[PDB]
Amino acid sequence: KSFLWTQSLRRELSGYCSNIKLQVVKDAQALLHGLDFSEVSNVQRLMRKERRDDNDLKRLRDLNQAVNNLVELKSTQQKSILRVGTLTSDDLLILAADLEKLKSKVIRTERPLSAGVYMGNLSSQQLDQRRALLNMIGMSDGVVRVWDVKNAELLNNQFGTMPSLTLACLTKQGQVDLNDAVQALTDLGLIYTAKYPNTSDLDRLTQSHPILNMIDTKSSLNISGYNFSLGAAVKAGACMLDGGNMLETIKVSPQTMDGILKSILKVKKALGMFISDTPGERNPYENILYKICLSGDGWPYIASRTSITGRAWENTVVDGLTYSQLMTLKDAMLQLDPNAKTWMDIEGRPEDPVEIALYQPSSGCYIHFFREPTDLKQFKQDAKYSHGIDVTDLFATQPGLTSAVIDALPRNMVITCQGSDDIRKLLESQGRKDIKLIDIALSKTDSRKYENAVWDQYKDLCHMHTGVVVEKKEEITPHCALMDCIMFDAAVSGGLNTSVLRAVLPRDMVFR
Amino acid sequence: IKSFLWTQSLRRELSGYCSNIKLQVVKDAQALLHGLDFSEVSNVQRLMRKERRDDNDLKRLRDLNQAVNNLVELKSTQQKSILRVGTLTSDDLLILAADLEKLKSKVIRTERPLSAGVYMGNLSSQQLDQRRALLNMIGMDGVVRVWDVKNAELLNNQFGTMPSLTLACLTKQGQVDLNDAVQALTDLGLIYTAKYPNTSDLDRLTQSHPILNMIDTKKSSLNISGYNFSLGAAVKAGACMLDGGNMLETIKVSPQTMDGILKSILKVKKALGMFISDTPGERNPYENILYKICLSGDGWPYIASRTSITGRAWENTVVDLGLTYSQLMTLKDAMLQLDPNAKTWMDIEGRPEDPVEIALYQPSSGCYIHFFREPTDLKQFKQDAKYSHGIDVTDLFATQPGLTSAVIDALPRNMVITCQGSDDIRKLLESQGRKDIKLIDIALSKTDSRKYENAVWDQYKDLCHMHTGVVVEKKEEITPHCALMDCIMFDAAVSGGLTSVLRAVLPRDMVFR
Amino acid sequence: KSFLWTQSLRRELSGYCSNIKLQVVKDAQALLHGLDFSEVSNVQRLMRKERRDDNDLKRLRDLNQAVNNLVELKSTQQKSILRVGTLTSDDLLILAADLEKLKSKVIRTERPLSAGVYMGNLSSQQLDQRRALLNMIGMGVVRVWDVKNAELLNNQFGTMPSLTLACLTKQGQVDLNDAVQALTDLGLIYTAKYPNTSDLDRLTQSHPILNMIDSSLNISGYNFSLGAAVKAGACMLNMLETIKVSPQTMDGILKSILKVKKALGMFISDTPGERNPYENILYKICLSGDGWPYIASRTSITGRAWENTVVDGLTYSQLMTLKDAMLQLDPNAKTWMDIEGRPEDPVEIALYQPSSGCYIHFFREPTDLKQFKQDAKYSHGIDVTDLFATQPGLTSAVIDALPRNMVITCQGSDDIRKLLESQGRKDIKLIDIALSKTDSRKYENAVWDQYKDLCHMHTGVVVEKEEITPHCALMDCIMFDAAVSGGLLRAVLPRDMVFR
Ligand SMILES: [Mn+2]
Ligand SMILES: [Mn+2]
Ligand SMILES: [Mn+2]
Ligand SMILES: [Zn+2]
Ligand SMILES: [Zn+2]
Ligand SMILES: [Zn+2]
Repeated sequence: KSFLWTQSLRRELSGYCSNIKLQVVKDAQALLHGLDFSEVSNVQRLMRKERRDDNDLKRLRDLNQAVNNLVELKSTQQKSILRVGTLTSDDLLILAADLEKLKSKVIRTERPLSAGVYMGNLSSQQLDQRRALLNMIGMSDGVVRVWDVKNAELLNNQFGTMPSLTLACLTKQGQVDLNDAVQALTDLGLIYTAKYPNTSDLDRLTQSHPILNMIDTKSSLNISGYNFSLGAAVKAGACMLDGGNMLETIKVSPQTMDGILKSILKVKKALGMFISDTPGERNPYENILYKICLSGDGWPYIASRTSITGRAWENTVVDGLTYSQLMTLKDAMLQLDPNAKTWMDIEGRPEDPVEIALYQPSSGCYIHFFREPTDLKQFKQDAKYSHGIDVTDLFATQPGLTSAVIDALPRNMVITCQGSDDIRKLLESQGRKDIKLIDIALSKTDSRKYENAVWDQYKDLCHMHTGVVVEKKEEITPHCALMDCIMFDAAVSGGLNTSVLRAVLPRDMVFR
Repeated sequence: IKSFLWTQSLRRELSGYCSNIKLQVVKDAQALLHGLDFSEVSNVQRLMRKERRDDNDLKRLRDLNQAVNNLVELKSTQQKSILRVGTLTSDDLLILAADLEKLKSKVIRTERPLSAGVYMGNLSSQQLDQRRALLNMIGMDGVVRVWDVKNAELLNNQFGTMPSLTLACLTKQGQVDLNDAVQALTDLGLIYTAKYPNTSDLDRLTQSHPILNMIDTKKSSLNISGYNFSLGAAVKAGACMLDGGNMLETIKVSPQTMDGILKSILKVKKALGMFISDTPGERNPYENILYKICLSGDGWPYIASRTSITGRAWENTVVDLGLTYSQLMTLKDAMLQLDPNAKTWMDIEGRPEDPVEIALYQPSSGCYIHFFREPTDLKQFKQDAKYSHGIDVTDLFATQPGLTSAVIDALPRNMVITCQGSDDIRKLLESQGRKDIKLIDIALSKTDSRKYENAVWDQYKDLCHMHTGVVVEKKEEITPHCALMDCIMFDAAVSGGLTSVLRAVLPRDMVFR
Repeated sequence: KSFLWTQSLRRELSGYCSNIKLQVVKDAQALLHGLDFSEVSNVQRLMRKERRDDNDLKRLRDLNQAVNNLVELKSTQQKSILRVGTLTSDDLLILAADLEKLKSKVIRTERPLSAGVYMGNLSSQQLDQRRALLNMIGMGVVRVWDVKNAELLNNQFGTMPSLTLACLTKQGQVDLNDAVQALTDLGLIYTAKYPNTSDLDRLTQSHPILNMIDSSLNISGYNFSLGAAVKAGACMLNMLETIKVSPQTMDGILKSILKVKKALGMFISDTPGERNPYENILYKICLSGDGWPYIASRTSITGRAWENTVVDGLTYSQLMTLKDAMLQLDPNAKTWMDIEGRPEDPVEIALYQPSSGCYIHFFREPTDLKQFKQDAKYSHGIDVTDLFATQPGLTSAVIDALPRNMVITCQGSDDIRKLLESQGRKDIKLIDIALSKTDSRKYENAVWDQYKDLCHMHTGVVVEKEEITPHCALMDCIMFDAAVSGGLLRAVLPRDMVFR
């Protein structure tokens, strides 16, 4: 039982819990006196949209920043490095392992909302599986995406619930006294000390506490802090309580972060807690671990966190692809349209490639990754005459992607390329003889007509090409497998449009 | 805890018999508010605060209870049940028999000493320690008792808690609107779906619902009444506000449904290993559910008014299919009423090797032991019935066997016993291994021993119905000899006078089967 | 706290201490000249075995006797009866309770090394708990000593400075003086603190002989623990290790230890494992009224400290020891059970697991002396006065400790059912075997021939008239098992728990 994990965590983490009612009420009062509740209404309206764009995200960000301005309970940016001490060597191994798993669960739950899942021309079975994933992650051409934004990073930390905001939006939007809302939330917390409240429980509590009618009882996914979900209601009430060992009231500091994680691992081991291999709602451990590693200075469950940058696996670090990374990769490749024109290009010989890219012009999605060379001698000749990569810069990239990606490519996909023989040689070598190739056969001059246009528009998309490259001598622009795909397509189309491209692989995957 | 798991399992198993009676409880509470004199509710609370209560106190309570019963719709009706093989199997009935027999003993031991009393005088401090622990467990001339009353049977069923009463009382006595009371009790029942609500829960609920700091958190369910604001009363009343959660409080029992309810309970008892405990004190969920359902075949076992019902659960529900361990523990506890230091007379009918009737009588307090035994030598018994005791052997069939050895074993060490002719008594006591008891032989002349014979029978005839035979002396008819009347009358003779209500040490339902 | 206890003890006991360096060295010289070190090596190899048997134990005991023969610093068998005098009435009551706690803690630490702990088919939680225990005491049945007679393990494991010194020299192939200078430096550290791993590691840099040193549990005097090395270095120098006790000094030393215990709040633990300095000195002192309790050869002493020094239901300590002895049972194995006496008034109870050969056997006083008499003449032949000697409360405590959902075999399940019911153990299922009387007692003579010495409680002539062999609950289990098997032991309970 998730609730048992929760009660176990409460018992063990009791000493880090605090009475915070006055603080939360105080912040709720600053919202009531300072915030525009018609903008709260407006962000509720945007979150009701099936498809939301950059203008929508900005209205959410600005509102989140107005709230963060008004409240005192906020987490501040704080990177944590965990070293052997209070945490043992083996504790550290457990944590790094579970952080890796949590990252896959979280990416697979949340990234599709922005990256998208192709839902067009596919088999009955592919659609059924994709639909299953879409439904489990709260998602309701042919690509389905909720957020169409230019920088998906701006979605980070913008959707947390906070007790002060919940209490203020109940008071103002439900049109009742603060005290009325605080007592109903109290009455609801008292329940949570004993069980996870359900619909039935809500219905009875609403009898005596009509304010609680605002609360939707029927997930925590694809929502915001402005929504009246059961989780946000139950969270706010856990704060209304004199004592109770509520996990929600925990405050973390650099002094207490290791001791709290140590206590969590003690509950984990005792109870067989685990990070799920499956997308969706967080279980109580995935939830605590995520919230704590986001910042070692704040209130993990209840503070304004909308000004925090980075993800939990990035803000806290422990000092082939795994099963976890392969699932994440598999789900990222669902964005691809298997029927669409697809370019592929490589740098390196096919027998020893160090840069690989695939590009789908009509949608703009691309696959771009790297690989450390086997033959160092041949690599240095290639660096000088072709690609200009410093091998030392490839040490930071993730291995095993080449097999994993090519293993994962769509059946009978049709790939277009300039280098046809080297592509075919590479795909044969990774056991993928079934993929049909189109050789485009551009002359050298024609192929590079749009080289400058392409670098001027897309230079930010690759930082790997640092070496001076020459042709027998005179300096030339280095060859980049991604730029090469894009410029070949421009050459074939007889022009290059202004267009945002969409990275299919998470950057967290290309690099380690 | 063990106990909440029993309650949850019982709730799930018995859902089909639970109902939505919020409407009907609130309505009865509305009728009390309209019709009941709450200054008398207040008077009965004052009586329940006293440490020693008497018959005029009892009459007030019974009179107020009849007033509540007159005004409410949720009452239980007098309804005897005989459980037979059918819905219940043959093995089921045997289990219910063994469990109603353990339940009888646990309940008597918790409740009986409140009226019958515990001697707390001149004893060893170890004896004082043990008895103290018992009185603590049950909410309790050197005797300690709560009810000093003529007929203790009048305390039966007068103390049960009722949700409508709790609701009406909080409201009128707490001077809040009924709505406030229901709402508070609702927010309390909700907790009860997941755990037993506690001091801390109620303390927190009180900030939000001031009407709840009426509940006296540090109060047992023992030695209390339906007019007391116990947590137990509130939790029960809160269970009824939900209209859901399969609360046992809402169960209705009828003649058509009793057997199936008992069958469900048994199913639960098997899966969890629920049991009737041998600890006097508060009732566990199984104990409580069995008691309440067996009280009556027609009504609402947990929540109706039960104050008009006569009899105990094991009398009202019966199974048609020497002392048990549970009877022996009841006896050992019953015997704590004796003052081991006080004048104590003894007399037997029947010869020492084959007694048929035994009495012990402490005249200072008025307590007595009186019981019977089947004769082994019937030729001699017949001789004794004609010339002494006039007892018909066939009337001894309904008496409990095994008490002779059990009572005599439980007599306190170094007791000093007085008798008329001490040879009879000595042989019987020694045969049981009690050479330690000293005897005084009083030696009254036959004429003097019987001076107050007519005056004893006049006062006390109701205490023994066993003597039915014409008894003669070589012939003239004479008054038959009773062990018990002989104790009283012999003491009268030594004392030069005989008026007083006596107390039986053994419950009747232990002397007879 | 530990070292402060030791230092406080150091101050009070100073007058009973002396310099014994010279004698320790002379005893070490007698070992170096007299002992076979290939056999020291042999017993070191035996100690590395996970499982040791009677053949190992005899090599250890033979080696201990050899060592004992060559040294002067030896304790001798000396029983002490403490009476009111130097020790007050209250002192005695304190020592009496503490010996009773020290006994539990010592047995619970040491007894599972031979008695064994079941580690087979159990729940996740039981396995977890049990491993914590095995871990604490240096340890499907896990056991280190598989021996016919566990009393032969008593006193065979003490560390002696003269042996530590003699072994370092000979096996570390250094000059005797080099071991002495090294041990002395350890000993100097020890005047101010318990040396730890970094102290030893720093000293090893300049006395390489100290690279020989690797808890005080499940080791012998032939082992190079830090503890034995510390002890040895303490005699090279107010050290406790140097105390000598005599029948004259016994009482006053005890009184002195009481004074420190009072001022410091020293206690005997309820934790199996290493002895704290108080448990340690109370143990070592009470073993014998004639010797050097920390440092002498103790290997010829018989008895345990609580047996060698006496003060002139179950206790909380006994209950603890009981719960732990019961772990030897295999809850899954065929288990027989049988009682003598009525189910409501039993006087003898047995349980027996034929596969491993463990049994549970104890007695209880009757409540009903009249009925007891009929049973004695016709069934058990027990004299009620022989029961005064036995320990009360075990019926409750043992049945409460039986593993949940056990499967018990018995002949006539009717009486076992009543006893178990009465003790609230409804969950135990019974197999009734239903053997006819004659078939039941076919192996009666063969069971008593093998097993007579296991029960001495049946003294009375029993009749059915003619003479018959009295009925014993243990013997019945065994012979009933035999009849079912068509053909024909370890005590689960400590004998000093079955009798008082
Ligand atoms: Mn290229
Ligand atoms: Mn008479
Ligand atoms: Mn037998
Ligand atoms: Zn590139
Ligand atoms: Zn009579
Ligand atoms: Zn025997």
